[PDB]
Amino acid sequence: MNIFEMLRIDEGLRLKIYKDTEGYYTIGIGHLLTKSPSLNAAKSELDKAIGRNTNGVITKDEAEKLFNQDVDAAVRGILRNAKLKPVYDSLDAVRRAALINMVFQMGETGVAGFTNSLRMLQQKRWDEAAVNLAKSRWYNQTPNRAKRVITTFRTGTWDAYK
Ligand SMILES: [Cl-]
Ligand SMILES: [Cl-]
Repeated sequence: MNIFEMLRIDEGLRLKIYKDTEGYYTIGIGHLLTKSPSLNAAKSELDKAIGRNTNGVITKDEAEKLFNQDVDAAVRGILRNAKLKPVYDSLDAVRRAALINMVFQMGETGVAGFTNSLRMLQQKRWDEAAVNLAKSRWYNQTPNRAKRVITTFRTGTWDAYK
């Protein structure tokens, strides 16, 4: 298992514009297009992202290409973030995947807001961090995905995904 396969399980793949769990216009492998309510503002962003007139539909390749950029951006955002970097550096390879996952879903800013959990992860207090992470809108809104991520942090294995 690796970050790509992990995120592909959590986000799925859709080749036509869809709405995410929060109601936003998305496409491919969890690629957020816009927070705007307009399907037209969504199609525009999409065409801008792909470099062609897409009429709201893309190919598998196009999806995977967006996905590669997004994982890359996720990692680079963590490494450029003063709050995130130290956490990431302190973690083992599996747990690093767990943090990238959170970043991919919620953005650097949001994750960076989990101050207390971050401090617990850095200290390697797994059980305590898992408990703190669960007290969040995140866990309440997407409980199955949150539990999988949380279990990855607690355990340091890919069990939740196997
Ligand atoms: Cl983009
Ligand atoms: Cl969920």
